[PDB]
Order: sequence, then structure tokens, then C-alpha cells
Amino acid sequence: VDEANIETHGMVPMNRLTDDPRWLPAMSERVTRMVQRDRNHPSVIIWSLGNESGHGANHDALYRWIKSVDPSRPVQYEGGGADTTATDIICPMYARVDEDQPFPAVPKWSIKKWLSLPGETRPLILCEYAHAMGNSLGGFAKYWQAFRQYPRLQGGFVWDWVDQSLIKYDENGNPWSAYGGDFGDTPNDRQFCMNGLVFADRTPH
Amino acid sequence: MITDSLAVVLQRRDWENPGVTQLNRLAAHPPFASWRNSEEARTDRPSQQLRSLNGEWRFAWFPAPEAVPESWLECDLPEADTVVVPSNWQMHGYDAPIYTNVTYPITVNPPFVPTENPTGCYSLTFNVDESWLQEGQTRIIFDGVNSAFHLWCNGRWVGYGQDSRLPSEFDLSAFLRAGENRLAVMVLRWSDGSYLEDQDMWRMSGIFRDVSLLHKPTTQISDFHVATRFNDDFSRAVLEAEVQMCGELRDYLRVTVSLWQGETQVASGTAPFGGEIIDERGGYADRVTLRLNVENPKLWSAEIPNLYRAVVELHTADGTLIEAEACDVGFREVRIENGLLLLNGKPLLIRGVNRHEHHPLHGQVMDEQTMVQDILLMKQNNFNAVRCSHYPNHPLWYTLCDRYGLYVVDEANIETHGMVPMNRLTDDPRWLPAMSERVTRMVQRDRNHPSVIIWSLGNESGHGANHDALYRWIKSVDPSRPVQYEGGGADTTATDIICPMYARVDEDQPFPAVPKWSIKKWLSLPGETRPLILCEYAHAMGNSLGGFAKYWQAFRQYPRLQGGFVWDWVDQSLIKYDENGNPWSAYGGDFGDTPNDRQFCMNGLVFADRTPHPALTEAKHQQQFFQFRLSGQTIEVTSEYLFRHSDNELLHWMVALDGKPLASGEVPLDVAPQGKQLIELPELPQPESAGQLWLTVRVVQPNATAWSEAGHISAWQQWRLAENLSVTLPAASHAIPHLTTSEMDFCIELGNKRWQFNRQSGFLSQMWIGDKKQLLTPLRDQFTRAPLDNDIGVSEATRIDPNAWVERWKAAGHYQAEAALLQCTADTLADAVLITTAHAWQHQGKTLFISRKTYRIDGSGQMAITVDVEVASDTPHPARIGLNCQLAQVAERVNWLGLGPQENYPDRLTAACFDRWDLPLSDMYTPYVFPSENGLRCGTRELNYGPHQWRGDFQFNISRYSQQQLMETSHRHLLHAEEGTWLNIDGFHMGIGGDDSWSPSVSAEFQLSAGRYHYQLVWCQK
Ligand SMILES: [Mg+2]
Repeated sequence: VDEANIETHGMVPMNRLTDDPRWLPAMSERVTRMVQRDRNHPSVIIWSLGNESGHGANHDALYRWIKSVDPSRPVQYEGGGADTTATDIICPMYARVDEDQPFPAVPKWSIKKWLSLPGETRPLILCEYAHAMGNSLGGFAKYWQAFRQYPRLQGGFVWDWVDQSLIKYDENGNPWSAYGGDFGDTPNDRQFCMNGLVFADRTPH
Repeated sequence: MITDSLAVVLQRRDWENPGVTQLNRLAAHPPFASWRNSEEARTDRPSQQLRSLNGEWRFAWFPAPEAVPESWLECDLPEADTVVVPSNWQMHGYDAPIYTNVTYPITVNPPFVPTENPTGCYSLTFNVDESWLQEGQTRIIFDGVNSAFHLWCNGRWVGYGQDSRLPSEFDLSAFLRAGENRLAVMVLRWSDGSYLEDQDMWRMSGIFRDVSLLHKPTTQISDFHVATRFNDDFSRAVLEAEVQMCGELRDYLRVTVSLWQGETQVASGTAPFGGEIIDERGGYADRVTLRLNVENPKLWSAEIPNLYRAVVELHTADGTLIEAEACDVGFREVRIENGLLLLNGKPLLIRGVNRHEHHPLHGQVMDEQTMVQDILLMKQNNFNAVRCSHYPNHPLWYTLCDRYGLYVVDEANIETHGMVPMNRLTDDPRWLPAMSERVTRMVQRDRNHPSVIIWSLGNESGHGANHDALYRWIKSVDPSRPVQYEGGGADTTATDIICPMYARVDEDQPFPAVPKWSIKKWLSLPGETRPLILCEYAHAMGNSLGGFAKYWQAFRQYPRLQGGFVWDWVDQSLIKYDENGNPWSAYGGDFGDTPNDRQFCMNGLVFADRTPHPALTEAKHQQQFFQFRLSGQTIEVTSEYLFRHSDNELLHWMVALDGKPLASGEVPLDVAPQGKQLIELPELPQPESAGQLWLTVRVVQPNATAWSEAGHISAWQQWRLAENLSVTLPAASHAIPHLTTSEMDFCIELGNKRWQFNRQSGFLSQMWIGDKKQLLTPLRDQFTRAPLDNDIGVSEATRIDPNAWVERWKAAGHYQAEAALLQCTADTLADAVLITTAHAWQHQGKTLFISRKTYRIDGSGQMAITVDVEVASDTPHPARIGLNCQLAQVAERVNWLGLGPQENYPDRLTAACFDRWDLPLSDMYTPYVFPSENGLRCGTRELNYGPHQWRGDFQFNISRYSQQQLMETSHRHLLHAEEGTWLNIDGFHMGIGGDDSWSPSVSAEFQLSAGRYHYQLVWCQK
């Protein structure tokens, strides 16, 4: 699944960069440029405009462009709660099968519930599930049990394949993995960055 | 000092590059006017803060951008003349204006442009008040510029602007200094952006729009949005406005919205900054949403503006107000429901004329007065809807519509007629950023206005991926207005409502990949639900609007069809000065700009100056809201109006016989919208005398609306009363005509009068009175008329087209055909003398027509002519069948009984009504920029000029200019009246047409294909 190189986690509201009319030309290049280069490959089955960029007018405009230039591949966008008009298939991220937690303006429901919502027909694939950080994947069976159970649920991508760490050298020169801003870059989110199913080197968690 | 210096700034060049529309340009916002006082915004009094750079402007002109001196930016050149702004430099005559209908004037190598591009640099020196500099931000604003400009302030580079139509704002706060500040602006005729718009209009490059200076407090609201929500009842409407505040944010500061109707406020809204906790990271810091509830709010409509005044004020907590913004608010809901466009819960029938904003005297720049003058005419003429093609209108223009009445359709400033395939510029992914600015920028500026009911992405740009992407953006940013795009055949996915252009109701013509069908057929297409509105119809060029009735008849007939905008409101012409200095209108590249599309450019319903084309009256009659159906004595009136009761309408009916009215009936009119009112006449007087009774009903307004003076007439209808046939006999007269015969000529004498017929000629050369000679030229049959604009079409001597009517006639030898006498004879009735002439018109051994004419002379001496015409089936149908003569006598006034008084044609005789008519002789001729046969009148029982009386049913045009002369002349001004008056009488006349200029638009029924024709008329002295 190809992803347009747009993220705007930082901005508050997050949607502001994507939402603004002026920013559209900068936004366009990443979606537009990406399609031409990667359109040819047989393997790609999907186009994703943005990740965690929120919902903006540009995404709706951009989503329309991808369909018109290319009708071959379904387009999915996570942002806006994943219930956004732009995404062909719902991609709730970190959604819980058993239970749903809602944040005002960004409600999250159990995947079984989410398909069931009034006036919803779209197939649902999770952007992420079963976070692999540290000890992880607990209740992993439950997610998969649900996927087999429901025809509509297409399953979701696990996060994340490789823990992110950078080699560091001791005075001895032995190499120790570094998590977060070991280098002192600040503020450092530290440990959360690695998020890894398998060791970098790589070894299997 | 670099990089301020021209050489560094010029290259890399921006204009050549497709990608950068502008540099250092502030985001577009609806105008606020920046006035601190709360009252002023509600008042709408001109703001003190706003400043106008309009005035005399220093000007310099250079062939190329490289050519213009570097030194100038520091100082204005000594040589350069001072030119008023906003102005078009070409209008000034520095550079000849270039007009091209389809082709870009510059050679097409996107994105590259011709190495030498005419460049004009404007330098303005102004003094800024000290108070402005100390606090706030000051940004220069340009209402319009073309194509692209480079901005220098105080010898320092400021900005680059890529779009002429849109307003561009640059901030001068850093640049400005105490005392006078020089302003240097550079404008280039040709830009990379130029490729985007190929729309066909006279092309002028310069600053055609006002330049002003605006001052904003450091904390001010950059943009505000007004939105309306209504109940199904519409009794209660919820209005919410969102305001975004620039720069610093203070918790204490609050924004208050007040809605004022007339002099009394309806509702007030006040909010703390920020709202709604938008997902997911945070609620907007700088955005506040205010909702105001209005119940029984008046709703804006073309018939009634019904305006509210909304003031947005940002004020301190205590609190003082930092700034005030006022926006006109009209409450209307526009939505497409069930494939039918609906306004305010009522299906909309749109009568609209495409408007190009052009002035012959001032060229592209439009006087404020002109819009008002233009607006009144369209509203006066039964036009409730105006579309501007294909660029955003002057900022003032939208405001006028909202007060005045008529609906406005905004159009994005993108056209790409030139590119082949045309879709290429729009279609390409790279071009999207340039494309985006015109659609995106336009929405923000024009979104606020109540009047606009639609958004149009592009005109004639073809169908491109960008249009589909752009269409999606407009919906998402704004859901209020339906979006329609013409291109791609008008069946494109992007357009909410189909807009076929030049579509024909009766018949459909298809071009591979761009099929066109009759409008009735087009809705019917499989899997089509969209309401259809024509971008253009009833082309008004030259003689035009023929078959206009048919289009309108269809619109009423079908619920889905919403009607279409007429093209075009104003003929486009530029004033030119003779050595005498008299002003003659110029069509095409009179200036020698080439290649020139020439005549086709004007395309005008009404004269530029402006005067109304004979056609315009026809539009008014068809357009009119009221519908009249008559059965017997009873008259039934149906109201077109959706929302308005006829509070002040007066209905007057007059019944007259043979141009004389026995009775006049007037009734007050009280019909609710969609209401039907039945009116019954007092029993009509019955005339024993032979003739036809005529009933005429017209609706006039007792009290003048702002657009219309009192006693103005909205609509009229004419119905024939039961016909009267007279069996009274002319005979008998004691005097008997005596005829004297010579081999050379046939002579008939009765009393004083003498009639001469020439045997060799086969036509009667001379008619005798006194002691006088009546006609200069022998009477002859004429099968040709000066070609109409439609008949000529796109055909030219260089590039002749087989399809065009003129070509078929020319190929035919129809024009050059020479009459021969097949037979001739002279005979004497006891009471009269009868002459029979047979003429065959032969070209190349093939006879186009055979005409037989018999002249019978009464004892009274009144002369009766019966003509029989045979037309070969093979030959292209004769444009008209008539006999034309030249008369020495000249008369001040022409009196005829027939359809009047406007010139009318069989295709468009609907506007005309039958009554006795009197006009100055000059009136009969109709001025045209390009001269074609004109001034024809139809269904005339009797025609009177001077001594002569003509009795019969015929179509007559009487003018000084010969038909041969009319065809010959390039321009209207050139023609010089021939001595005497040319008179044409036609038994039958071909329909003017046409839906399309390019291809013959004439209807099948209108053409005289019968192959057999008979008409008779009487020549009577006195
Ligand atoms: Mg065009």
C-alpha cells in the first residue's frame, strides 16, 4: 500500500496545514508526484493520501484527483477519524474489537460496532493494531478471531515491523541500542519510537 | 542593490514558469474595508482606513522586460507619460489591442512565452500618513492586473502576482517610510499564466482595476464566513458565521456579530475566540463560530433582494473594538433536489445573459455607472439571472446584484480553447497548482455574497483530471453552491448540473467524443438525473435569436430544464478615430493585430454605447414571467413568479380593428406566485366593416421599481379576434387604361399617370406621375439578401466553408444569376390592361428560378401584381423571394400596418405585434457594426411610403442602402446612402437563425423549400 508523504501530527488543530487552501499546492506534489512514479507497479493495491494529517479540504480534493487520474486503486485515508468521505475504506487506527472509546469529534468504536454504524457500507481495514512495543500483541488473538468472523473486516496492518534504534558506541566501543534522545536531542520521546515486532539487526521479538 | 536590482529579480523569470503563481502575496479574503467604527460598517460609509491609489499614474512602456531600464526603480523616467489608472495601455494606444476567438495571440509553446512581450511600468508616488506607519499592518491591494506584475516599493522588491482577474495583496509595512514613497509596478502582457485563459475577448494587458491601500490592526480578522440554515417551512433560519483572526491571540478579546435589517437589528451574536474542539489534536485557537437564530427572516430572491446587514466586530473585553467588518447578508437556500435545481424551495427557471465586462470607450476597465446601467437593462428586459464569462467580475459588481435583484454565477478564470487537445493544460498534473489558484482564490473572495447561486470551475477548458479534483475541493470547502462545468461535453462528472452550450432543442449534432443532443433528448439519456442549464444559447451576433421562441417554449414545457443564459449581453467593439475624428466601431483586428477573428468577437444582444439590438426586444417578450391564454371573451393570466405576488401590476387590454381600436380595457392584476387570474372583457364591439379584430394585452407597473420607471411594461400579448372577410367589390371605375406599344417599350397611359414596361428587359422600368418619374430603377425579382452573420458563419475568402448558407448560394450562382425573358405579352381588358412577363434565371446553363408575373391595371388605375415563382429542388433554397425597386422620392416617415415597430423575422416574429405603425425613415434601417440585410418587417397588410400605397401581405424593408451595397461594405460607418430609397418587398423570407454562428442554425420549416411560391400585391397611388 503506497502512502503519500504527508503527515501533520504537530499542528493544532492538526487539520490546519491540510485544511488551508494555500497549502494545497505543496500538498498536491506529494500525492500527485507519487501516483505517476508508483502507478505502474503490479503489487500496489491501494493509494493512501495522508497519515495522521487530520481531515482537510485538500484531502477531499486530493482524493478526487487520484480517482480521476487513476481509477484502478481504492483510496484510503486515516485522518478525520477514518470515517472521512475521502477514504474509500474505513481505516480506524488502534481500534478495539471488544470496546470503543470516543474522543469528542473523533469517536472510536469497536470494529464490529463501526461497520454497523448507520449509513455505513465501506469495507474496514485498520491502519494499525496490536502495538508491538516492548511486550505487545496481547489480545492479538481476539483481533484475528474477529477478522475471520466478519466478511466485511479485511484485517489490519500490525505496527510495527522494525523497532527503531540507533547504534551507539561505548568507550569500549561495544554497540548498544539507543532509544529516544540518547544523543540528548530534546525533547526526546525516548523509548516509544522503536515500536518493533522484530529486532533491527534484525532478530524476531 | 541586489537582489532588488532588476537583472537579479527578472531571472530566473517567474512568468515563464507554470508553477509559481505569485511570490509574497497574502491569502485572498472577502473585502472587509477595515473600519474601526462599529456604526460605519453597519452604515457602509466609505472607510477612512481604506485608501485609494487610483488617480493619475506615471507610465513607461517597453517592448521587452529586459529593455526597461534598471535605473527606473530608484526614480521615474523623465520621458514617460502620465496615464490614468486603472487603465488598459492598449486603450491608450501604446500597443494595438489583439483579439482572437480561439487561438492564444502568442505562439503556443507552453509554458514558454514570446521573447519580446510588451511591458508597461507604472510608478506612483504617494504620501502615507504618519499614524499608519506606527501601528498595524498596511497592505497594498490590486483589484485586477494583467497578465502578471512585479512589485517594487521604495526601490525595494515586494511581490510577484500571477493572476490578473483576482485581487492580489502585498504588505508594504516594512517598505513604507515617512513622507512620500515611490511605487514601481511592472506589468507584462504575456505570462506563463496567460496559457490558462484562452477566453475570447479583446485582449488588453495593463492594470484595468483599482489599486488601494488597506490598514489593519495587528490583531484583526483575516477572514470571516457567513452561512445560512433553514427549516423546511423556512420560517426559522439559523445563521452561523466563522471568523479567523490573524497573528496574536488574546483570551480577553471577543468577537460580536450583529445582524441588522433595515434600520433595526434582528439578532446579535457574541463569542470567545476559538470553537468546537475540532478533531483530534486541538480545538482551533484562532477560530470562533457564532450562531444567530432568525425566524420569519426575509429571503433574498431575484424579484426581491430582501437583504440583511451583518457586521463582524472584534473588540476588547471591556471592551474597545480593534476592528470592524461588515458583510451584506441575503437569506437564500440553493440546493439541487431530485435533479431539479431549487432555490428557496422553489424550482428555478433561469433566464440569463452571459456578460463580458467590456467598455468601448474605456476598454476593459468598467465604469461603476456602466454596471448599474447594464444591470438595469437586464432586469428591465425580464432577465433575472446574469452569468459572467469567464472571469470574476469587478468586486463592486457582486454587491450591485445583491441589492438589485438578479442571480449571479461566478466563473473560475480558466479557459483553454487554444490547446490541442484542449484538455491538456487542465489535464496535466503539473499544471494543477496554477489551476488551483483561480478556483481556490475565487471562492474565498466571492463566497460571502448572497447573490451568487453557483460556482463554475472553467469554461471551454475541456475535461481534465484537475477539474475533477478542483470540483471536489469546492464542494468540501463550500457545500452551499452547486458546481457546474461546461467542458468535456458538459456531461462531465465534475458538473453538478449539465450545461450543454449551443445545444439545439429540436435536433442534435454529434462530434466524436463530444456528442451534442437536443436538450429534450439530453435529459432523457440513460442514467442521467441532473438538472440542465445551457451555458449559452440563441447567439445574438448580427441578426440572431431566430428560433428563440422554440428554446423558451421548451423551458416552460419541461420541469427539468432550468433555461440557459443568452450570449451575449454586449457586443464587443473598440472605438476608432477617423482623420475627421468621428468615432466608428471596430470589429476584429481593425488595428491590424493578426490573425484577427474580426467580426465574430462582438456577439452582442445590445449595442456597447449602449443601445438595444432589435433582437433584445424579442428576448424580453419570450422571457416575461406572465403567461396569457385566451378562450373566447375570457383572458387567463398565469404568473411566472415563484416568490412574489403581483402587488403592483396593471393590466391594459385594447381592441382595435385594422390598426384602429374600438375599445380599451384595463384591469388591476392580483396574482400570487404561480397563481392564475381570470379576466373577462366587456363584450367586444362588432365591426360590420371588413378587417381583422386584434386584441392586445400588456402589463405595466403603476409604480416604478428601482430598476424601472413607473409606467414601464413587464409583458404583452396579442391575439387575433375572429377574422372578417369583405365581399365588397372595387369595380367599377369609369376611366379605362389606354396602352401604346413600341417594339422598344410597352407604354400604358391612364389619366395623368403613365406606366412603362420594357420588352427587352421584361420588367417595367418606369412608373409615371405628372410630370414626374416615380422610380429610378426597373422593378425586378430579387432572390437574394445581404448575408446575415449566421449565413456567412466562419466562412472566409481565404478559408471557405461548404456548409455556410452564403457558400451554398455563392456556389449556386444565386447572386450572379441573370434574368432572361422567357416570354412576354401585352393585352387589354375592357376595364383594365393586363401584362404578363415570364423570366428564367439561369446560371451555367442551369435555371435557379422561373418567375411569372402578370400586371393588371384597374379603371381606378390601381395596379395589381401577381407573381409565381418556381425554384428548382436541387438549388439551395432562396434566402428570400421578393421584387426590389429603387424610388427617387424620399419621405420623412414610413407608415405601414403590420408587425411593429421593431424589425422582425419569421424565425423571430414573436416580439412584434400587429398595429398601425409610424416611424422616421432612418429607423427602418438598423445600424450594425457589420452590415447584413436588416430592418425587415413581417405580416404587413399595407405599406405606405410617401405617395405610394402598397396593399397585400408581404415583408418589406425600406432603406437608402442597396442590398448590393450592404453586402459589399466591411463596416457600417462606410456606407453612404444612395439617392432615393431602396424598397424591398418579399412574399416570403428565410429565417434568420441561428443557434450556432459556425454552422447553419436555420430551422427546417423556416426555409422556403416549397419549390412553388405565390404572392400578390397592389401598387396604388396616394
Ligand atoms: Mg474559448
